[PDB]
Amino acid sequence: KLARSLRSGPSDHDLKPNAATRDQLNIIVSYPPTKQLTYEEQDLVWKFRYYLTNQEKALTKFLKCVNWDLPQEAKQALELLGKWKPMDVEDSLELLSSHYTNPTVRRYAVARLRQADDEDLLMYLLQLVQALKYENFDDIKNGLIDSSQIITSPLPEQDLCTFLISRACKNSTLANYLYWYVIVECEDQDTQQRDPKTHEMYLNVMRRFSQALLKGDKSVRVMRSLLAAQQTFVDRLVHLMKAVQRESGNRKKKNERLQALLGDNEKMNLSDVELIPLPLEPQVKIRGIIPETATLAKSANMPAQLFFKTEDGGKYPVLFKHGDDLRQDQLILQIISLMDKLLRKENLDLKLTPYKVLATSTKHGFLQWIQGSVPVAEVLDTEGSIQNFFRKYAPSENGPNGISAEVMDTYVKSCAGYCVITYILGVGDRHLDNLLLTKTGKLFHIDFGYILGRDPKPLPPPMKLNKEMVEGMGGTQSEQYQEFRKQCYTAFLHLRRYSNLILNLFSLMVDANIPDIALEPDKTVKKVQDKFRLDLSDEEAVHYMQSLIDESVHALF
Ligand SMILES: C[C@H](CN1CCOCC1)Oc1ccc2c(c1)Cc1cccc(-c3cc(=O)cc(N4CCOCC4)o3)c1S2
Repeated sequence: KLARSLRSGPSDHDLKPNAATRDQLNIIVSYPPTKQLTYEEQDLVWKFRYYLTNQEKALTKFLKCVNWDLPQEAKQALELLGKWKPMDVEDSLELLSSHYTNPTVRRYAVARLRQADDEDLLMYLLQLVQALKYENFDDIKNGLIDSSQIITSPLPEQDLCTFLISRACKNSTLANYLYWYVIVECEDQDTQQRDPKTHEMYLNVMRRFSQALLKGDKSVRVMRSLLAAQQTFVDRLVHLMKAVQRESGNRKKKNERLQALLGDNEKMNLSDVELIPLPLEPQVKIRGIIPETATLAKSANMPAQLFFKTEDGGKYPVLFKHGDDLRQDQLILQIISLMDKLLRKENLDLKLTPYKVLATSTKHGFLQWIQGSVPVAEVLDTEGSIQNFFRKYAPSENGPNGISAEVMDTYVKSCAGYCVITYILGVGDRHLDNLLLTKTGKLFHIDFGYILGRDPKPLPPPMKLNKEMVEGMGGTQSEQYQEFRKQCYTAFLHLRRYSNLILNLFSLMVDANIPDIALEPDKTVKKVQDKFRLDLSDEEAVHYMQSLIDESVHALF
């Protein structure tokens, strides 16, 4: 009941803990970021605050122990904040969560992020746009309406908002994602209905972003008109989808309405435009859609498969979905993209396919089409087995089961990567139509409708493996199966080392209207944390991951 600062003031700047207390502190400081500290642990961290200033990891624990309402305590806390060994860029993300409200703490977080490369920011931007919900809305407003018409209707100590707009003005890729991430937050009907002040803050972000662009030099002013061109392109694509959906008849009559409307550029302006960034991948500039190859994909939703002509004379296939919230897929593909990058940083390239996903609204968006990919179901239906498929398309005399050594190496690696990633992310509703293969050996998952332990069945296997994948490698007695097990436990150990970053990213998503998070927001981070088995040592994690694989594979046969 007596304030921590009253039970220990600045007089004991010289406290050093004994051997036992150091071991207790090292355990508290190593906790996952959203594990609740007991009052006793918070007292212990407060007590040895001056000692803990030498541990950058300890600062996030320390700031959660402060009574920010007690002026003298906040004063002492902010003095220590200044003295603290500066935390890592990755680790600052935690201070932009809902659990920190102190403006000096939130400004210190942004000052740490400022040290990051644009490559890193892009990897965290989906979550930094969520983090705006925890900023000071009044300060956002003081920086200075249909959100989709802001960018198209030009008039004739940083906080998070100021920082994101400043970095976006210098980097066209960052600008592109910032634009589309904020548009989707503005179009969110639940935010509009349940949280009008939050909707208003996101409108204010977009109006500030527009004004910063209109104030910039020639290059920066052109960025605005390129965002405007993408916005009006997507608006036309949506108009076109509504027309094709409003057509009575069958896939063939619908496909002719699609090709006809794409074919009329004076009407729709979709087949022949000045180079615009592809919203899905803005590094790729597009000349327009090829009308005569456009068709509806064979599914219930009937997304348009569209081929974009690129500035370098390539074709970039996408799906455009209308009447579908892509945000859950967008988050999972962004996290797989991050996991893939962390594995490559540690020199493990597991030949993953983090294909691009962008919501252009809560109701429509793009997915990258991986050209030459086929569902495993189709590989089975046509060639009987994965090994038959690989023998037909990548044969090798002196190679495993007569298959190219490079293709089998790619297959083993990608099977391992996806078995560990789909296990960590608790991906459900796995079957041979949402498992895809390429002729280069790449296996990958699509359609992330069930995540974080959800499944159509109540007790799904924790490891998402099937008989056909293992027979693909040449069964349980092959060198390839051994190499698969080794790559699984290696990948698991590497991702555990980034558990602080991955759990902080999910922490920043608990207020996003992503269905499988919205179900149980307060339980979301813990469901990811448990999969890392952070109660186990590295050696025990290896044995645990081998049990999971052995038990899953034993049951399959
Ligand atoms: C059997 C065909 C043969 N091809 C067709 C195209 O011309 C060349 C011959 O091949 C496929 C390949 C993949 C898929 C389908 C069919 C069905 C399908 C139908 C509707 C939607 C999806 C779907 C949903 C999704 O969420 C993410 C993704 N992909 C992302 C990764 O790249 C592949 C597509 O696809 C998919 S998945």
